[PDB]
Amino acid sequence: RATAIERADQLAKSAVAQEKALKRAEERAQQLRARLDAMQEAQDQVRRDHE
Amino acid sequence: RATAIERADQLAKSAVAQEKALKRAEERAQQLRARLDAMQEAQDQVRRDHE
Repeated sequence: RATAIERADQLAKSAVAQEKALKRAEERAQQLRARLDAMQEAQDQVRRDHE
Repeated sequence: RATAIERADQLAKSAVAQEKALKRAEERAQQLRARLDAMQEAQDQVRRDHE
């Protein structure tokens, strides 16, 4: 019993770390999405300007 | 000990999926900035040209 409970506890905390890291990469993705946005608006607007 | 074995099993299965989640968004992270790297060049040839 002692063995099993110890293994479970360490695995659970390791999980907590796992999903925090997943969150963090997710904000990475979203902020990069936003920058991609900002460019794409800028360059279509400059197409209208030149035209 | 049974539920100690039993409960440990799922968290392992939950974890392995939790490590799987690392790859794809980070894989998306590899593929996110290439499109940045793709999109940045897009204006470059244009504005040297349309000038």
